[PDB]
Amino acid sequence: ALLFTPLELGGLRLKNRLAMSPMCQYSATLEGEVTDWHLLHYPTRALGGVGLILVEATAVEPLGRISPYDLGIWSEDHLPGLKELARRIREAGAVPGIQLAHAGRKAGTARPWEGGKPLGWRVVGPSPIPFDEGYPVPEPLDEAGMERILQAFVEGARRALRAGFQVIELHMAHGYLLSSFLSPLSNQRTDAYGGSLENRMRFPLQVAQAVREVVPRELPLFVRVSATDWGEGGWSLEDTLAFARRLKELGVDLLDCSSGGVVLRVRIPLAPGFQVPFADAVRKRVGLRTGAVGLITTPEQAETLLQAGSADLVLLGRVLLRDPYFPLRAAKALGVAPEVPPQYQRGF
Amino acid sequence: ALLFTPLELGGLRLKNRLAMSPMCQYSATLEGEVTDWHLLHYPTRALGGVGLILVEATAVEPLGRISPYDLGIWSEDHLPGLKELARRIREAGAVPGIQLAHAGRKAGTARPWEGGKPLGWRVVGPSPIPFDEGYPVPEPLDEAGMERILQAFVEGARRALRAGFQVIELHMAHGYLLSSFLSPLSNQRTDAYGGSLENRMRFPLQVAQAVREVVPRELPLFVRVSATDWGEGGWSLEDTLAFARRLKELGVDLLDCSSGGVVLRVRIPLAPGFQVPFADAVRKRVGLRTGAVGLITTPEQAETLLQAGSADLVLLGRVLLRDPYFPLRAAKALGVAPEVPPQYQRGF
Ligand SMILES: Cc1cc2nc3c(=O)[nH]c(=O)nc-3n(C[C@H](O)[C@H](O)[C@H](O)COP(=O)(O)O)c2cc1C
Ligand SMILES: Cc1cc2nc3c(=O)[nH]c(=O)nc-3n(C[C@H](O)[C@H](O)[C@H](O)COP(=O)(O)O)c2cc1C
Ligand SMILES: O=Cc1ccc(O)cc1
Ligand SMILES: O=Cc1ccc(O)cc1
Repeated sequence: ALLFTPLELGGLRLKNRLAMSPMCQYSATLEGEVTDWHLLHYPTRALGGVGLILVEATAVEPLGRISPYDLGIWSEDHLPGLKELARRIREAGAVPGIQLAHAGRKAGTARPWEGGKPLGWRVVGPSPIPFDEGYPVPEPLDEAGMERILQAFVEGARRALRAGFQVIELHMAHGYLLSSFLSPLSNQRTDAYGGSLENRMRFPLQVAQAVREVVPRELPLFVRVSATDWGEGGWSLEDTLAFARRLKELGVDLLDCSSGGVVLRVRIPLAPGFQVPFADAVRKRVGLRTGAVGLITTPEQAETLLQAGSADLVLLGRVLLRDPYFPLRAAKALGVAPEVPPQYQRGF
Repeated sequence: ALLFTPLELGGLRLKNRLAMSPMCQYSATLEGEVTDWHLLHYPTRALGGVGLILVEATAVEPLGRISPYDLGIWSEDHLPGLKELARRIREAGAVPGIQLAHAGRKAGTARPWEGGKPLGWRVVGPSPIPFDEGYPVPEPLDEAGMERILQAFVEGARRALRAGFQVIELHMAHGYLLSSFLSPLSNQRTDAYGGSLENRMRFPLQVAQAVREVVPRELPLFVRVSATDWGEGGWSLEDTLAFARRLKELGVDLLDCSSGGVVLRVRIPLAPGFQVPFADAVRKRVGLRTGAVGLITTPEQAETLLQAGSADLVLLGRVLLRDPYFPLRAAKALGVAPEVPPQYQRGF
């Protein structure tokens, strides 16, 4: 089974092709600290059998947070907690990765279960266009503000490596900051950072290159993207192919192919594996390795898309929230001897 | 659905009828201390939705351990650990229970995944018959040793309450000490503690009375029994009914109905629900509350044995090792809304 054949990326080898997708837990302290919630939540899935865990979106500056309880990585005082987190993940069998994030014009909303309303922070973005009815109007970054954010990703990456994380993902998807620079739905700038495809890719590619610089080649660098925003006149799969080419030229290791999030009022044809065609096109047409994500819930489904050459890595989100030992069941269903803790062998 | 209706036990409410059955982890320190393993293993199932967790067999004296790495409760220094386990379990949503134990003539074996061989301890028993070939001949207890063992159970019961457990279960099943006193297969005593059914019940019922005395009446005392030994001439269902009657008279609140274990070479008719008939017989003929356990893996199975009045409580073992969030899924299966952690809401 390809699902449980090791994968080479950078200079490391994942034990299998299943990854835990980044998933915001809104359970950090107001200072962005790791809490007991993360220390239970993540190593459970590591024991569960994924080769890699990508820790949820972690804000590279305070105003880059989604909620006031996001993980943050903007301070060296985040190190002890992040270190302990990576350590407990590796102890339970998985490679610890982390997604570095900046929430752009969508910064500052309550936790989903606290209503999730905007908190009205002073949020930044490409253009002064609110995300939707009732969001604050983003402040448009100038070149100085972009350099400061770019430097926060760089130090965030340095900090993640020092914490012992081995895979870094840059969040350039879902209408957060770097996503919103790519899409012409959110980015209507008339300077050298909007209009043309190159102008819109500029800042995101600068971040990728600046982070590639401080992440040694043996350590894989992912970039997650919305391969389409699903809007008319929006960012399309073809734009994604152009972007992947540039990323591949910068030495980026894998493109984690998501979609949507840039604006709210589009129709998104949800179905199992609906974003798989995006991982498949990039992979086959650009030669950049891809991660597939979106309604992947079945071992046979994961296997099949790998057998098809659609992706190199299968990322799982919601199924690992409800079924955190999924990957041990998966192995068994694909005729593979699952990696069970000896304490649990009588159960499998 | 009855599976998800509260169960009232004296002063105590279990929010549902699912309980995690006791399952030795063999992952304590040599001194019987709770470790990081228990702190991860147990709260996981608690978040998984179960109303009661019974912590694995916890030896009341060192010689009463199965392995060198069982939990123990023979010392005041066991309390910080035990107290933190219960606390984490409670915090994740379950009532914390604990199984108090003495391995008796099956005491002192290596961890299963290290060959499970006898270790040469001075194990005790009602009579000098070794468990099986390879196994030591136990020392028959005298009146001094029975009284010491009794007081260990009482003080273990007191310590457990101090650590914040609310359900106490006395392990009198599976060929361990109290169970071996019941069965004439292993109890061939010729004093007031062997021979007749009255004599064999004698030490076990002393232990129960004595523990009953120190557990506040608002808190449930459980006893687990092998309802048969599957052995010719052995302890039968009939015997269990007699014993059950006596326990009910004592103020025992529930019989947790297991079977077998007394000797190695017996034919046990394994099947889904195979021990359900014993929980059913005791409940309906004795009027004593029961817990069903044994190859229960399905929500519809769990609901049904309850609808039939077969048991009051459903205990899950192995299915919770490989599927820790079974109870959340069992809810949706039975048309009830899962009690999901809000971090997990979008996954359900
Ligand atoms: C509660 C929740 C939190 C999420 N947090 C993030 C985030 O941290 N970063 C990100 O790129 N995607 C995030 N996502 C998207 C998932 O990582 C995943 O791409 C998406 O849910 C589709 O995959 P799935 O169907 O397996 O869940 C989140 C989704 C959910 C359900
Ligand atoms: C690894 C393991 C450890 C167990 N430890 C105990 C023990 O602590 N005390 C006990 O009474 N039963 C113990 N059991 C038996 C279970 O608690 C349960 O009664 C039995 O496995 C049948 O239930 P199940 O089919 O749901 O697993 C253990 C079983 C296993 C698999
Ligand atoms: O919690 C929802 C969420 C979705 C996508 C993200 O990138 C981050 C958060
Ligand atoms: O480890 C297996 C085990 C089974 C039943 C018990 O009662 C105790 C331990």
